This record gives sequence, C-alpha cells and structure tokens, in this order.
Amino acid sequence: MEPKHIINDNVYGTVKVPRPIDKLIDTVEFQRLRHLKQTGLVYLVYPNCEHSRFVHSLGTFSLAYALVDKLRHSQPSLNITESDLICTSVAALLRNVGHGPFSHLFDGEFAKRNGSRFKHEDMSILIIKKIMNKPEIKSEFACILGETDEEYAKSVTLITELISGKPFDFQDMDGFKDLPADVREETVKNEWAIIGCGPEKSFLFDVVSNSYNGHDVDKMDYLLRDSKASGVGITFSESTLERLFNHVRVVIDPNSGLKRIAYSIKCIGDLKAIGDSRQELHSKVYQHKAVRFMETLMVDALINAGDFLKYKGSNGELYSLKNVTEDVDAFLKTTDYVEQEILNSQITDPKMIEAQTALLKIQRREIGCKLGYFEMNPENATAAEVVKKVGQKMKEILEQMDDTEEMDGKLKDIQFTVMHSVLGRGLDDKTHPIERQIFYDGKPSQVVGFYPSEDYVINNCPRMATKWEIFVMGDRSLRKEPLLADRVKRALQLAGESEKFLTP
Amino acid sequence: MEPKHIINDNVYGTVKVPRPIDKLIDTVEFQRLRHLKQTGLVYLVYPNCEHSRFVHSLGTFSLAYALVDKLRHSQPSLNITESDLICTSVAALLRNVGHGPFSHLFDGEFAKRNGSRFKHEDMSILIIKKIMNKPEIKSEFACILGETDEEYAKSVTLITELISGKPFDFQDMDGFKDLPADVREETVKNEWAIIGCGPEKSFLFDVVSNSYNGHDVDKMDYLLRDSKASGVGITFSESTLERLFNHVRVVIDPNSGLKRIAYSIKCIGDLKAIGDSRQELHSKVYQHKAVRFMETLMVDALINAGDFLKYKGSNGELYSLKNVTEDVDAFLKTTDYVEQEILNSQITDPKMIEAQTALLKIQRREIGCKLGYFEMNPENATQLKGAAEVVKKVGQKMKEILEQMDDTEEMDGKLKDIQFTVMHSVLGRGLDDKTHPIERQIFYDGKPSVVGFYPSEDYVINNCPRMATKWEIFVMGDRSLRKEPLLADRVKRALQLAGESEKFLTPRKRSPQ
Amino acid sequence: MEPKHIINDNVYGTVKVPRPIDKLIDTVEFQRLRHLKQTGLVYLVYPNCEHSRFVHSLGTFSLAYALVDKLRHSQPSLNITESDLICTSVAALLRNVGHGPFSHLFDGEFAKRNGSRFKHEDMSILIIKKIMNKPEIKSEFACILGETDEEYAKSVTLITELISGKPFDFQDMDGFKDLPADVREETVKNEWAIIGCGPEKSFLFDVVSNSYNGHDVDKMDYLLRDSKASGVGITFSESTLERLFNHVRVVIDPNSGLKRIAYSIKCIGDLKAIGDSRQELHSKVYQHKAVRFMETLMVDALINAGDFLKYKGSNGELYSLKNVTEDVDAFLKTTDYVEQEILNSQITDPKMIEAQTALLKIQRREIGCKLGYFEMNPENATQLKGAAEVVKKVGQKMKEILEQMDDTEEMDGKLKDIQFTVMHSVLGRGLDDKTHPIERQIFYDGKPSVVGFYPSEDYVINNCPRMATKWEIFVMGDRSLRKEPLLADRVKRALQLAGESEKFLTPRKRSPQ
Amino acid sequence: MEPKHIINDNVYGTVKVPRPIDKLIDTVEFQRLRHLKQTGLVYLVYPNCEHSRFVHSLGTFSLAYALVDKLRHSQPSLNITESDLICTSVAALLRNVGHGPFSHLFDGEFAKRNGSRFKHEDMSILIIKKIMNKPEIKSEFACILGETDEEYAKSVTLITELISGKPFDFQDMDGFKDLPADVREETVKNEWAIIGCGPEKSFLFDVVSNSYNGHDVDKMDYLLRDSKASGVGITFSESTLERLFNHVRVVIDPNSGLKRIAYSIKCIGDLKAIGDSRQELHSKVYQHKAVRFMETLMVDALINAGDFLKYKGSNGELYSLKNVTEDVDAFLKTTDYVEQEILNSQITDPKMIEAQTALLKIQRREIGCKLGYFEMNPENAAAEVVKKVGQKMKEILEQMDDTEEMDGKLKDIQFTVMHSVLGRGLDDKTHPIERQIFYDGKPSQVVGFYPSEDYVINNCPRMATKWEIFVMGDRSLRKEPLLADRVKRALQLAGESEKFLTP
Ligand SMILES: [Mg+2]
Ligand SMILES: [Mg+2]
Ligand SMILES: [Mg+2]
Ligand SMILES: [Mg+2]
Repeated sequence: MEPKHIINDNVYGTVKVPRPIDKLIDTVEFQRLRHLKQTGLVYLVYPNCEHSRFVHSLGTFSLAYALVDKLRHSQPSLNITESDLICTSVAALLRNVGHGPFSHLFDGEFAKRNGSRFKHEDMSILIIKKIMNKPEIKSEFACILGETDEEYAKSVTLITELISGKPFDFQDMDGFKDLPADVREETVKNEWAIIGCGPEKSFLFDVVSNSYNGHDVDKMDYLLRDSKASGVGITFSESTLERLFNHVRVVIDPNSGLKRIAYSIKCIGDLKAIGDSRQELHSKVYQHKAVRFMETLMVDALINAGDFLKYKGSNGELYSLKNVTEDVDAFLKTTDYVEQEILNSQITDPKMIEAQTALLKIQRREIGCKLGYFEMNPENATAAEVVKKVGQKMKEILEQMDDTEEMDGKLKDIQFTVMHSVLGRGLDDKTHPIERQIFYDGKPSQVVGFYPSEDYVINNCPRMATKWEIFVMGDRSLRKEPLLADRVKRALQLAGESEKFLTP
Repeated sequence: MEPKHIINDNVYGTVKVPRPIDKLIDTVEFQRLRHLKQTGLVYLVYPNCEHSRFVHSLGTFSLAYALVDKLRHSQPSLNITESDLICTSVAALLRNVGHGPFSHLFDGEFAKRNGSRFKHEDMSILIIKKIMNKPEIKSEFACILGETDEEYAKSVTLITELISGKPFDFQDMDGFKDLPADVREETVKNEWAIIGCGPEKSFLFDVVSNSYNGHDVDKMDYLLRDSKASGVGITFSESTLERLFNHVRVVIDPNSGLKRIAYSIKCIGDLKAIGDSRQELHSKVYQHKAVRFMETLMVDALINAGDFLKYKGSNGELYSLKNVTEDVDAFLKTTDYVEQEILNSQITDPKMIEAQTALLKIQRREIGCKLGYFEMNPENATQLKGAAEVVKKVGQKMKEILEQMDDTEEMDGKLKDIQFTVMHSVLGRGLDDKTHPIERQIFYDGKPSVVGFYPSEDYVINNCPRMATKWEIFVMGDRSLRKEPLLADRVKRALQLAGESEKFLTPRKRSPQ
Repeated sequence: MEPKHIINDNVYGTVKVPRPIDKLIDTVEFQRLRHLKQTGLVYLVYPNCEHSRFVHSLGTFSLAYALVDKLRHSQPSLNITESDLICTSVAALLRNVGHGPFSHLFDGEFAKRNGSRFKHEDMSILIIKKIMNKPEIKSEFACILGETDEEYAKSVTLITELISGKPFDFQDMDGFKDLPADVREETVKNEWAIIGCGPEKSFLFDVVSNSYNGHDVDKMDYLLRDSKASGVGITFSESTLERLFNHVRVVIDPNSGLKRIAYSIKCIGDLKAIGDSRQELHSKVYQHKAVRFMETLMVDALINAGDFLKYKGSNGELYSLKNVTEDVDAFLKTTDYVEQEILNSQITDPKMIEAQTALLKIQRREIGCKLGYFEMNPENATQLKGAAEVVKKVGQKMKEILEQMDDTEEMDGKLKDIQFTVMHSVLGRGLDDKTHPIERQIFYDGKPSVVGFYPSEDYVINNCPRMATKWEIFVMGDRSLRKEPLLADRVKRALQLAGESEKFLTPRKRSPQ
Repeated sequence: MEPKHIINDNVYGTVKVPRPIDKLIDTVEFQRLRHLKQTGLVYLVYPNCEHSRFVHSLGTFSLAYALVDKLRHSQPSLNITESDLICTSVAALLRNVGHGPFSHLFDGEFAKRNGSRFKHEDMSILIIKKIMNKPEIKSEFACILGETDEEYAKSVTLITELISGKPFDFQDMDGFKDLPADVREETVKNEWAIIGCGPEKSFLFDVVSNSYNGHDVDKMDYLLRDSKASGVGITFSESTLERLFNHVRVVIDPNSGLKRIAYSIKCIGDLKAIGDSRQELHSKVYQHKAVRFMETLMVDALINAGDFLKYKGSNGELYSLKNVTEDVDAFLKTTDYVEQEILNSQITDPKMIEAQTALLKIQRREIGCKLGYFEMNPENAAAEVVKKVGQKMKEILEQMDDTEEMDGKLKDIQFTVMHSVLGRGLDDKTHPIERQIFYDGKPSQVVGFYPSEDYVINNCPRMATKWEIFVMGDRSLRKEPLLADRVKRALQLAGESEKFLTP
C-alpha cells in the first residue's frame, strides 16, 4: 500500500511509484528518456524548455494510475481489476519509450528524405514487448498480469493496444449514427477487434492514447508541463485537471452502447480548454518560426551525417543513424547527444564537414531571416500544394517587381523557402475535440451520456478548429537589405490575396 | 528619485509609491476601499475572492505609472510632462474611489428598484474633486499640477476626463471613415471637447478608462488579480502583461490622425486574450449561478432595510442608504459593513425583519435550487435580423410543458405547483454583441526607433467565434426541490424542451456529427 | 463516498467537504468568520493579508480530516472509528470559531485594560456546544456521534477536549521520567482525565491543538497561508507538508507508553522548519513595528468606544463591547466592522470623539515615528541566572542620555522635550524561551509495516541558536520627528547607548572579528 | 536603448539582452553550457533538476547588469562608467564558462585520482581571454571596452579579476583592525594589487564572485533557480532578492576605507537567508546521500574510460579526457554527453568494459545501500575523522563478530565511510551575515557597519558548518537487515567513542 518511491515533480509536487512499476523505471530503456528533450529544438527559443521525456512519462503514468484507481473506487460495477489498473498505468508510462532523437524531425523531414521504415509509435510497441518479456520483469509482473503465457501475452497485447488501437473510429463511418438499435448492437459486437480485453473495458481506451477526441492523460500532462516550462499561460491549469478528475465517470455512449469516460456537463469549458491550449502552445511554442528555421539546419546535418554515425545492434552488427529503426538494440543507443557526435566526429568526408557547418551555424545564430507570414483557413485550399502555389506565385510577382522597378535581377536572385505550420486542436481541420466528448448531467450515484449541442462550438469556438500559418525563410544576407526584404513580404501578401486565402 | 514606500502585492511582488502619491493613499476616501470587496458576493462561492478595491486600485496605479514612464523614455517626441505622468497615474489610482457597497448590486438591481440618481463613475469624479482640493493635498501637488488656481483646476479637470471622457467614439459615427481625408482632419480638429489637455496627448485616454476597445490598465490588473484570487486559469498572465509593456508605442491612428497606444503585431494573440479572459471570468466567476441566486437575497435585504439605515452628510443631515448618492460625505460612510448593520439592527419594523430574514437565508445556504440552464446566441432572441422576452417566453413554455407532464403522469398538480424564476446573464468581451475588442485595437509593424493598422477581417474569422457575446438562461426554484430529484429532473427537462420549442437552442446529441 | 462540496482554496487548490460537515459550515456562527481577518491589523502594512478566519478554518479542517483518514488506512490496529475521524475534523474546523474582532488586541491589551473574563479558547468551547446541540445539526450528526443523549454528549465533550485538553503536560512534571517504569504506567493510568475518549486514542490530541510541541494542523495551515498572503518566504512549504503526511505514523512514547503522532527521522529538518517559520513570520509580519504602532491607536479607540457600542444578547438584554464575552449571543454579533461602528457613531460624548480621532489617525497615517530598535537575548534582562523592567530601564537611561546631549550641544531643551514610549515584542518558536519545539517531537526509524524517540541533544546544538526566543525593544515618538531628522538621529543613538549601558546589547562593529 | 532580445526565464519571467552581450551568448563557447547540467548527478534523485549552466549564466548576467545599473542611477558620485557596467556584466555572464562535465566530480575525485592540472575557475579565465580577443568580438566591444590594446587589455583584465581576485582578504590579517588610521590608509593603498581598476571601483568585487562573504549575484541566482527546480523551499525568495536590490548602496567600509556594497540594516534577516538557504540546499539536494552513491559509480567510469576518450585540440592533436584541461580547444568539446560516449564505445579493453558496467549499474539502480549517518560539529576534530571512524567501526565489527559468533559474516562486510561539508560558505565558525556591511537610515558619504556579535548569538547556531558522516555498503546488505543494523550500530558507537556524538 505504501509507494516504493515518492519522486519530486514540478507540476504535481510528487509522483508516487508503487511496486512493481519501479522495476520498469529502473531499466536502460526507460532511463534513456532522460536524454531526449520533450520539445526537441524549442529550447533554442525558450531555454527553460529542456525538460526530458522521462519527466513527462512519470507524470503521464501518475495521471493514468490516479484516474483508473478513482474510477475503480467510485464505480465498483465496472469490475476494474488490478490487471486493468497496471496495464493502463504501464501503457501510460511507456507510450513515449520509442522516440528517436529530436523525434518530430526524426519521424518527419529526416524520415521522408531517408525513406525511414518505423515511427515512434511502432518503436514504442517493439520496446514494450522487449521490456515486458525480460525474465526479471516477467518475474515481478506475473502475479498481477498472469503466470500463464496466454494470460501474460494477453496483458502485454492490452498494453500495446491501449497505445496503437482505434476501437471507436468505426462509429464515424457514414450513416452508422442513423442505423436501427438492432443493426447497431450487432455491428459494434462484430467490429470489436481488440484482443487484450473485451468491450466491457472499452473505456480504458480513452485514458492513454485517445484517438477519438485527444482527451488522454498524455495530453493533460504535456499541456501543464510545457506551459510551465515555456512560461506561456494557458486556460488548462493543474486546478482544471483536478476539477475533471473530481467529475469523471464511465457512462454508456448513446451512439454505440460502449462504456466511455465522460465528464460532468458543468466541466464542458474545462474540456474545451484542452484543445484551445494545444493550439496556443503549437502557435507560440512548438512551431515558433525561429525554431522552424533551426530545425531546417538540424535536418540537413542529420541527413549529411547519417551514413557515418553507427550504433551496435542485437547481433554485434553496426547500424547507421539512417537504418537504426531496423534494430531495437541499435535504436536504444540513440539520444539527443547525436548533435555532439556530429560536432566531435574526426571523419573528414565532405558530407560530415557539411553537417558540422550546419550545427555551427545554429550555435552562432547564423539562421534564416523572417520574410513574412499569414494565417489562413484550411478550407480555402480545396497544405503542400498551397506551399507550392504560394512559392510559384511569389516568384512570378518578384519577377514583375524586378522588371517594373529595374533592379537587374536583384529580386529574382533572392533565395527563399515557403513553409507551413498546421495550428490545430487535434483531429480534423473542421471539428473541435469538445464536440466529440461525451458528458453526463446531474450527480449520479446506468447513466447514458450525451454529446454537446451543435450550438456549443457556434457560441464558443471559431468556425474552423485548425488554421495554417504560411511563412517565408530567406537567406540571412537579406537581414542587411530591408528594401529587398520588404518586397518579398509584399509578394507573400499579394500571393495570398491573388489565391483568395487572404482579404486586403 | 527613490519611492516613498514599496508595498507588497501578490500579483506584481511590489508596488512602488513615489511622492506625493502617498498623500492620496493616506486619505479616508482611499482607505475606505479596504472595506469594499472587488468582486462583491463572489466570495460566497470562491472564498479566497475577498480581495479589496484598495489592492486593485494600487495595482492599477502601478501599471499606469509604469506604462506612461516607459512611453516618455522610449518616445521623447511625445513631450510627456511630469504633470501628464502624475495626472494619468492619479486617474488610474482613483478611478474606483466612488463604488458603493456590493457595487454591481448597488448600481444595478438596487438602483433600478430605488430610482437611484448616481452610479460609481459619477461619485468617483465628485470624490476626485474633493480629494485634490483638500488643503493638505493641494500643498503637496501644487508644485507638479500648478501653482495658480487656474493651472491646478485644469490638472484636476484632466484627471476626471481621463475617467469620464470618450474622445474617440466620434470616429465610428456616420460614415466618418469614408470622408475625404482633409474634411476628416477638420472634423477631428473641431470634435476635440477635452479641456484638461490638447489632442497631442490623446493617447493618455487609452491608459485609464479605454471606452474604444477596453484595453486599459484597470482591465489588465483585475484579470490577473481576479484569476489568482478565484483559482480560475486564463490565457492573460503576468508574463503576457510584461510582453505588452515591452512592445508598446504611441502611433498615428490611420482613421483619425490622433495619437493612440499600439502594440507590436507579434502581440495580437496576447491582446485577444484580454477579451477572451474577461468573458471566461464572467462565465465561471462573476456570474456564477449560485452567486446570482444569493445576489437576489442581498438586493431584497438592501431594498427592505434601505429607508432605516442612515448616514450623516455635509451639515449634519442624515441620508438613508436609498439617498446616500445625493451627498458625497454620507456616501463615504458606506461599506460592505452595511450587511452587518442590517443583521445587528434593533429596528423591529416588519421590513427590517424581512431584510434580516433574507440575509440569514444566505448564511444558512437556504438558496434557490438550480432547475436547468442553457447558453444561447443573442441573435436567436427574435426571428427577424430582447433578453426579457426570452426570459418571459421560456417561463411560459415551461409552465405549459409542466401542465402536460403533470396530467400525462397523473402527479395531482405536484409539477404545476412548482414555483420557479427564469433569469439571464450577459457573458461578453466588453464591447457590443458582435465586436471582438481585438478588432478595434491598433498595432504596428517592425521594430521602429509611425502609422498603425487595425487587424485584417480574417483575424476574427480565423481566431474568434462569430459573436463576441453569449447569454446564459437559467432557472431558480424553491430550495425544497433539492429533496425531490424526480420533480427537479422534470423541470430541467422542461427548460431544455422550452428552449428548443422557442428556437433559442438546438438539442444535446446522440453522436458528434 | 463523494464530497458534498469541493471549495477552491489558494493553498491546497481545493478543500473537500463531506456530509455532514457542510451543515456546520452553513451556520451563522461559522459564516461570521468571513468578517474576522486572520492576521488582524497586519493588512495596514501587508495589504494582501486580508484573508479571513473562515478560509483558515476550512484549511485546518481539510488537514485534520486528511491526516486521521491516512492514519486509519495505514494503521488499522489503531481502531480509528468514523466517530473519531468526525470529532477530530470538527474540533479542527471549529477551534477558531470563538475569536473576537481584532482577536490579539481584543484578548490582549483591550482585555487587560478592561478586566475581560473570557478569551477566544473559552468562547470557542461555548460556541461548539451551542452549534452541536442545534436541533438541525444534531439530526445530521446523531448517526455518527451517537443516537443516545449520553453518546452524543460524550462526542461533543471529545470535540471540546481536543481543543482545551493538555493530556501530556504531566510527562514533564516532577522527575516523572526518572520514575520506575511500573509506577510510570500506573501514574499515566491514573493521570488520564479526558472524558471523551480513552488513552488508546491519545494520539488525536497531537492533531488539533498540540500543547506539547505546537505541531498541530492549525499551525501548518496558518504558516502556509500567512506566508502566501504576506509574500514573506519561509522554509515550510506545501511540499514540506505533503512530505510530513507521507511519513507520519502513530507510535508508543518511550517516556509515557502513550500513543503519539511521529514522523520519519528523515523529516527532522522539515519539522524544525515549523518553529523557525513561526518566529520568522512573527518578526517580519505579525509584530512588524508599524503594525504595533497602529495597534496602540486601535486599542485606545476600542477602550474609549467600548461602553457606547451595544449588542443584543439572549433574552434581548444589550451588552457593551466591554462585556460581550459574558453572553455568547451578544458576542456573535461582533466582527471587524466594530471599526466602522465607531467611525459612523452619532454619539457626541467626548470619549466617542476620542475613539474617532484615534481611528482617523490610522487612516491618515498619523502614526508614531520609529526612534530606534535592538534585539536581545531574554537571559540578559537580569544579571542573575522582566521585559517590563528592560522597557523601564531603557526609557530612563535614554532620558538621562538625551539631557546630557541637550546641555552639551546647547539645544535649549529641544532634545529633553521629545515624547517617546519604549515597547517590546516577544519573537519565539511557540514553547518556552529555552526549548526548540523539534526537541519535543517524537520520530521513528526505518520503514515500519513501533517505539519512537526524541532527537539527540546534539541536534539543537548543531542546528539551532542557544535560545528559541528573542526580544525586540523599540521606540515610538511623536510623528513630528519625521520632519526633524537631526533630533530623531540623537534619540536613535540614545537607544543604542542605553542598551549597551544596561548590558542588554553589545555594539555594532567596525570589523567582522 | 531597446534590448536586442528578451528571453523567457522561469525565475524572473524574462532576461533582457542588450547589444553587444548577444554576441557573447551566440558563441560556441557559451552555447556549450546548454549541455552541462547546473547540478550534475542531482537529477538522478530530483528529476526536474535538469536545468543547464546556460540558464544560470543568463540569470546571473541579468542580476549583475540590474544591480550596477541601479547603483549608477542612485549614486552618480560613484562615477560608474559604461565600461564598468559591461565588464561587471560580462564577468557575471562568463564566470561559469569553464566547467567540465559533471564539474564537481571532474574537479574533485576525478582530478585528485588523475593529478588534473586546472579547475573550472582557471579554465573560465582561459576561455574569457579566448572569447574577448576573437576579432568579431573585439570589433563589437571596442567602442565600450577600449579601441587601444592597452585599454582593451585592461578591460579584459578587470573581467578576469572580478572572477579570480580576492582584494579584501588582507582586511582579516591579525591586528589589521586595531591599526591606527595612518598605518591603515597606507596599508590599503599599497595592498591594492588589482590591475583592471583603481580602488575607487572596489565595490564591483562584491557583485560577481564575492570571496569576502559570498553575497554575489551568482549565489542569489542559483539559490532561487535550484530551489525552484528541486521543489525544496528556502527562505530566500524572488521577493527577498527585490527587497535587497531596492535597499542597496555603496558605502565606506569602516575597517579599510574602501567602497563596498551595503544593504539597509532592515534587510539583515534577508541577507542571513542567503547562507541559511545555501546550507539547506547542500543538505537536502546537492549532497543527498543517494546522489553521493551514484557519484562514486560515475567517478570510477570516468577514471576507467578516461585514457580512451579523445578530443581534438588546437593543433589537431588528440587529448584524452584525463588531459583535456591542457588545451582549451579540446576542453570545449567536452559535455555531459561523456556518459553516452562511454555507453556507446566499441572499445573492448577490459577498463572500458568496467566503465560501461558502472554506468549500467546507475541506470538499473544497482547502487550501494545506506548503513547509517550522523551529523557533527567540525570543532570536535574531515579526511582524518573519516579514517578514524572507519578504523574504529572495523574494530567494533570484529568485537561484534566474535562476541555473537558470526564466523566473520560481519568482518567480511564491505563498506566505505564518507563525509559531506554542510556549510553557509566561508569557514566552519563564521556566518556570512557577520561579514556583510549594512547602513542605517535612508541616505540621499555614508560609513557602514558590521552587525553586533549578538546578531549570530540570537539568530544562528554556534557553528556555521556541520559535517555529515555516512556509510555506503555493498547493495547485497539490502537483503541482510540484521547485518546492516550492526554496521549502523557500529557507526553510532564509533561517533560516541570519539566524542563526536553524546549518548
Ligand atoms: Mg529510497
Ligand atoms: Mg516606512
Ligand atoms: Mg453545489
Ligand atoms: Mg528576434
């Protein structure tokens, strides 16, 4: 009943670690997360954002354990077992165990240019299977998760499904909502493809990786943690989180008949704050335009250095940074110290020298300069095509400016790149996550929940849940030529208006 | 050079008080503000909201002084004088000196039922004139505000105008915006009705009481202070405020030619957070439904007790609580103490006993039972392109629905006999139902060391809901309904059906889309 | 299982109110605590210290409930019952229900000059008996505290004893601890004078009002709350409190054999922070020298107004402020609004006019001028191994020194004519002048799943000063001395010379050693 | 007039960066500080203590600039120049630029076992001379710090002296205090060995590296920053810091006649909080006993791996981790990623495999176990105390082993005795507050004073320093409580038998 450890945490005060979760924390696979920054290169703009994936993972664990333990005590008819509490807890603890260095770059532009095979969710699942089948881990968890191969393997399957599964996405297939009760009961019964548990435990899928509306404990932890680290204020607070946890129940989904996590309708504004806070932290922190400029230098360095950096894998074979996802043991040797590996390399191949040049430009702040931005409604597109169209129209406009003002190709020779940021609440361009959250009325002590009225987002939210930012990165030389820089900024705005993305 | 006092403050750490602002703080008129709760009856739901008008006024002073002092150092060409800095600072310090007890009730339902003459802004102006003409204050301020009676009087006029004036409201009238630029200048030249300063100091009107967009330092202080006291998180933070103060300049308004306070365009999101935070604190804190129920009991007590409670005015005449606004001296004897004056009264007139009964209901938590609520778009109040009409129609439709429920379920009038009242709250961002304050804030581009712009029409479409205001409609019934949930649930069902049946709301859903 | 209310609190985030504690909160007697400032007149120096006794009492309740509920889950062999948990919780909630207005002045100088009979702990016990015997409260608590009159009466007796009892003070008497342990057990057996529970529940007496070492939840709450409201940093933090709650057990006292609350020995520094934080907040906040100056004006006003202010008691008899402690009903009409009652009085008796004059001096900041201070070891009060004697000797020596200064510098009696008063403050850790509270706290070793120990004599020697208490001696003169710094500086010099010349202090130095 | 950058900071909200301080921040030498943890291995106990030397250095800069700028505005008669403000600012920014990886281990046990040449203060001074003599830095600072070689070199000398100099230590030579005014004025005049400024600017030496009483802006920043990161509450708060900055003046030292930073006497409690907060964070955070256990594993790994890890220096020569302090360019390639260099090494030499074994024990939490501790007054004597306690414990365990017939089960137990110095700074006996000058009243030349001898008697324990003596055992004893209990009993009996502890 006493925790093995109580660990100081700056968001919650402390995190309690019960036996045998301590055995998962004290593995090389979990301790690796101390050497991955939660927010990647954001620290080059917000220097206090140097918090690790380790502290996020402990925080996320603490929330998943607290929420399932609260549900078990307030609704004994759910039949939540010690096994359900530990599986859901472990999924929360290990959801993030498979990030590479600078994960969003590693899985994004680096993976795209390199044809990389696996992304962090795939690697998480591989590392979870590796950790849970270690004999010194199985001997500690067997009394909770099962002594038989069948029982233990089902428990491990549930842990990986709580991360990877999307068991409610069928409910949004066209006309599922208008089907008769009969058809519906049968469809839900035969749609159930989860192996680790039956439909009677469907609500656990809302806790760890909530694909339906993004209201998972991972989200709640990183909003609070990343707000505190960045100093950017958000409406979702520690007190907001405690309000949700004091007003949470499992109810029947009126659309599927499955058990779902619901909140008291008096908390709808508190749930809306989760999506609004996500979009705010994306706009101000994670996709800050100077962070984006430095990401382009880091991706070039990783691509140029990638063949030369080698990691020993399972069978003593060496894997390059470009192939490390092909072997879990080699992958586990990678950290954010990849940056220092490049800087300290004694390899004199021209490509290594190019990678070192790019990293040294970051440290001297020799980065691209801002040549304008606008925000736009994703609907006015019908994002890569928008970027290509804006870049082509800007080039035409700069040619016309160059010839009309007789600048002898000074404008036509300017090097610039058009980039985009998706600034959303999660989910799709058009849907606020709050619209897809179930609520209950009254103070229950079986309850059927409801989704909000169509009026709620009309009265409280902008028409679209997502905006795109289109921005221009120029050669740093343009910093000393404001008259040229001003023409590129003018061209971006005219290209936006000429495509009907912006009104003048 | 050095402040006379440095006073601890929980929002900023400290407030610096330079000479001779200390002399205004140390007056009976300013010290009275210790005994007025900034958020009225909110403390009966949020018990930590017991902060005074005194701490808000010191905070608001500190921001006005910091902002004008920053502008004077950053933009010497503005010709900001010590007299402009002190007048703007004092207007910020004293803007709230004229509140009555439980101000929003005092100036709202109490004033309406009583036909009260003056509201807090009127009383502030009267008390400002009284403070600044005290011999012991004039002797301290004459060296800054003017050694001639005429000069001193002009400074006092400026202080009161920074609170009461609306010098930019002409810019929105007629089609002033479409007028030939030259005629615009002539109109602006002849519209200038401010006596205490010329149009070259127009930007000072943005600092204290900003009628054009509500972005004054009074608003910035209360959002931070009321958020911290309530525990309700908002996007406008102390760091947001410091960002605005590090990115503020005076620029020319492209629509009037007048000097205005502007912010860097990189801070547009930080400015939008002011209006969004105001609406959030109204929805969650100031117009909390249980606060509104207890306000109805407090107003009944004040109306019933009002004739019996007397305050000595100028020349020793007694004024009732219902007439105190007619004499500044009698008004200055009023505080939130009025609640204890009623409770402790030895008057046995039936009306005093009714006031005591109502206050004892608050203390025993004998308050109305919640019988449902909904939010609505103000536009849905009519079918053409009336909050009171919404309230009357909802109440009439609920009565009809409860009659049908009563007869269909054979409840022998137990539903039809339920007493309930329908109320509304206006939950807005500070201006009109349709306009986000951010649309009416001027910004600048680049890192200047001159002409501002208003946001594109796209900004509100991409970032804000269609309407800046929402209405909440809610039902209060007899407290006894707490012990009869089956009956209470029918009334809550009737409110939802009534909203839908009058086209005020569309229903809660069985699927997202 | 579910709380009736969850109430926002700025120290803990929230306080959970289980049924039927909500019924005690919603009484006129508990709601009165909204209108008593927790730190009295401190707000005239620290304007954010306007938090009420109501918020402190809810916080204190929340800690007592959490601690006893944690002990019941961690140590089922203690046989903690629902009745023990609710009695201890209620004692914590209501310990502070009996404070008067400006309690420390009311029970201190006002009571001394007036010969007042009862102090706040006496009134708390009277008000607790009144609340728990209300028919609408007994109907809610009878199912937990007892369905027979005898059982209910025993529960109410336990609630009052957890506040007033001192069951461990015998352990320090005589040479009790050198006694043969057999005789010790029989003495402890026959010393047990508590009626509401047996000695098997002795550990509950450490929770609410801890006379033995002051480590009660009331102390833990006010240190956190008063630190946050004042902005004065202390070592005892919210995280320190959670550390104690995660490392707390009931063990056997090795000196008495009674069950006592103990902490893990790894938390000894966290416990020492409680007494050190108390002394710091006394020195910096509660006994701030400008607060003490304004207290002298407030006590004079209360004494002068006291006969004229009347409160209706049981059977409709009127009690003056000087007699209100003689009738619980009359006492319950008093709040901090007594200050406004004086200010607004229409009585023209010269004594009422004197009270109004004193309160107007506070509002205009017409307070005494500081004319020096020093700190001293209480041991230096006599030459053998008398705060009043220190104060008399300092004042007499200063007078002689000022006479010599006046004649030597030919100031024609301008120094000799200065009016001043010498005062003292006791700045201690809560027990006696010589004992650090931590020395009297039991600890345990290891991670048990039984006999505690007191700290080694080395702990205090290595970590604490020799004395747990210091005295501050300070001088208050006429406010006019603010405008005559050359005279003021001579008086400050005289205080330092007077302290040195009486061997109360050694002088400020020209080199560290 | 406007800062070039305003950078978010979790302690102050923001740090303003004026031109041309931005040019020093945007160097590889300063950016390296992002990859050195301020608190070393503390994060293995307090996982939120992962803040870098970079954020501490920016904070320390911001305080030094604010304090000297405030003094310049409040006391124009000090003749503080733009050059004094920028030299003092830069010394504060760069004081910490020369730490190695896991600095306290690197300069402590690693250096002792390796005979390492230089410590971090020496390397700071080398790196400051390298940065300030870069042509693209000199071209930016020449207009403030001097266009002539002589002027520029004087300014660079002042920056390095504000870090290394101890110009007031002569004031504590026996009998200096009792000398006549004549002798004193002459002694102070001829003791002045600072080259970068004259004695009229002595007060600047109190700002950056305060060797007299430790009341420098470096100390004030790390107490606030490390308290916030650790979640360990202290009496020194951000509001305490603002109180000091609102009540600070330069006054004449009554003992030397030199100008010194002084605080209003109403702030004596607020100054005492600095030393008390330092001792608290040492006891609870920096010298946490589990941190110490993991330090012994990390030192062994660094010693075993040190010959194999190589860094390219100035002339393309390779320097081992054990020699990197011999070449500033090789030193600048070192970071906390040395831990990952060991873990990922393909070298199969037995010593490299031993280093990897030790680091993998840290990650699996296979660390020594606690076998007791006590606190002691240093006057009852630290290396000798550790050796005596270990020898007496060994004798006591032999007597226990034979008397209880345990056939050498006690005598075979492997354990190590360690010590921690838990102090307020300075010496075992002196509270820093006793050595701080204060002033009286509200001045607008003032002579300051030191506190009465009574102040520490009434407010502080008799000694300013305590020692903690503790035992680390083989992790096997975690499963042998009866054996572990005898070692704990032996430590206590050894303390009592040497009169360090009383019954
Ligand atoms: Mg441990
Ligand atoms: Mg003062
Ligand atoms: Mg309620
Ligand atoms: Mg920039």
